[PDB]
Amino acid sequence: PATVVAGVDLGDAVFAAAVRAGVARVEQLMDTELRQADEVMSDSLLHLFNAGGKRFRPLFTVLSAQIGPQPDAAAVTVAGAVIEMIHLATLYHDDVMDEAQVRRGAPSANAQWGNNVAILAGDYLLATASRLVARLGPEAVRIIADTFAQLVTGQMRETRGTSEVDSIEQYLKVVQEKTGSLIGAAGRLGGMFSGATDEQVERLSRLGGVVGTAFQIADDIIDIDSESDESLPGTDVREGVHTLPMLYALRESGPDCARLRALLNGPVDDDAEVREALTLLRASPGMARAKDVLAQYAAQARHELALLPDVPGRRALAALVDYTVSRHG
Amino acid sequence: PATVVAGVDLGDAVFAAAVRAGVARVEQLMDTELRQADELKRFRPLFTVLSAQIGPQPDAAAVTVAGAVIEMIHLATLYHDDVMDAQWGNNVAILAGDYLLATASRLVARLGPEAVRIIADTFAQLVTGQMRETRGTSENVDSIEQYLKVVQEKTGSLIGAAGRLGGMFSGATDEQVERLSRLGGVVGTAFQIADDIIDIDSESDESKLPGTDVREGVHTLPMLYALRESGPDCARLRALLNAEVREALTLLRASPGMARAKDVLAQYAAQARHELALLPDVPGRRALAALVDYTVSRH
Ligand SMILES: [Mg+2]
Ligand SMILES: [Mg+2]
Ligand SMILES: [Mg+2]
Repeated sequence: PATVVAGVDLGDAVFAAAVRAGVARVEQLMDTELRQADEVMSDSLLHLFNAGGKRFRPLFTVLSAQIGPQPDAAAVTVAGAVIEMIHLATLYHDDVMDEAQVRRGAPSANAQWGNNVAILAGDYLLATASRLVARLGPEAVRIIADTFAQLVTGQMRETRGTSEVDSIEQYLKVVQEKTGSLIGAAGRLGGMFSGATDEQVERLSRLGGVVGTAFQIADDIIDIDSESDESLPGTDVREGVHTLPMLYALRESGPDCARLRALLNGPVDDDAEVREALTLLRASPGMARAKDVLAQYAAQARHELALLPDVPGRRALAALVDYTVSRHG
Repeated sequence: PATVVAGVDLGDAVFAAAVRAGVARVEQLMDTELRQADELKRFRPLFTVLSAQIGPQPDAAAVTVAGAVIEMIHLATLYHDDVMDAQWGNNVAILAGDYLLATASRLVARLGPEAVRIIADTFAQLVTGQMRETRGTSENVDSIEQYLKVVQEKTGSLIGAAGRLGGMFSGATDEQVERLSRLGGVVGTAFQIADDIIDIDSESDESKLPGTDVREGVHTLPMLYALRESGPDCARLRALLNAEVREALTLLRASPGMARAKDVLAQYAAQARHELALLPDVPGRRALAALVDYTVSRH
């Protein structure tokens, strides 16, 4: 609709084309950078890249930089590419870990080329992003390495808990680490290199981590009560991963919670069990307690973004937060 | 023995001791840095610290940081190749490798953006070597030229970086940094050609199980040379190279292609020693000399 850029309606086509141009420049950079790789990477490298992505983080970086005097600064496009490359790397690695066959509506990188070619593809994304971020200076470099480290402890935290745990507190530490910090960094990078005041930078950075925690939580609710609008439904069920709505549903009481407690104990290979467990979780009070927490996070973000200056980028960010909790995929 | 550090005999028990401290500082930094998330023979550490012997400040903290970053990237690639195509272990391969890259990312961030560009490139080269390898195997194709490119990328490139970073951060001159970098490039190439040669002559008590490259069908230099031969037992080895596999080895070790592979390891040795001769006449150049020899003559 030309007022929508990357799933988000921005109200105006003049403004949306400016943001679209910025998101388009983040993508030209990745397309340039990846395409320059040795012949032997090009299949796996562009696989997830060719097939569409939500483009959420390039948007968030671009929308954050709109809080600045030079939102179109070239260093913002660079920082916009670093963020999305790291995120792409983790999709290659996640899809091998979750043994996922399908990603972004296409064959997942590993279902196409096998686990090792997938792992390496992600590695090469990490190198490329490392090289890109060094262009932005010592502090940008420190930011992205702190964020990448904190991302991985999130992934490790999640894995440690599944192998043993069911702890809301720990889950909230996971989603903040494995998703929030990267968008936290993207907000901090777009504030920085668009020229926003130190305060706005901190405010945009705070905002990205909250938006990132929210976005992951909506992704875990979508995994349970969506039906093939995500990108395969109920993956958390099958992998025995216990996200927020399952965790609450297990703290529940009654015959339903009883069944779930035995179903969600470890992985599920039976298809007709996932259908039953998806029905149970979809109906549980646990799922509505988790929609609440989601809305609570949305409110922390809209509060954070309500103390940003009244500029079009503050409205645009507000629609992004709303999109983040209201979308269905 | 007292004069041996990380497998290389440096002739001098006193120099080997100073080198060991450098290697153990690296080992200790890998310990303090890897310890907590919510709480995994040291050739590349050793190569870093010997490079830095050419510089004025061999013991610089930056040198120790670079040694750790190198070996962490090294290990991360080891974990990642233990991913096979059971999920519990695969997950531990990927994350352990990813936690090592994250921690290297943090450490190199302290070494600064030029040290970030260097490490980023060599990992990209490193990963490229692995793809070439992994994908040269799937096609069953057998070029010496893809294999030589493989080892320069997969193995030679990270030791190149070890010499360059040991060079810069010991305070070596610009010419010396690039010379160390060219050095580690050939040393890592040859080190890998020796690894592949070893896989066919070694035994388990004297190493890993032999012929694991044969089992996976990874065709290394002695193989690629041996497949080009024309003898009575060639076709037998042509077919065998897709526990009977113990018969491919015994064909491989008495092959003239194997001795060809050893000639080339030597030609890489000569190249590395010429790089060495162009360095200052200091004890560290001697130590590097002993490393080059150990690189091409172990088992
Ligand atoms: Mg659009
Ligand atoms: Mg996506
Ligand atoms: Mg709790």
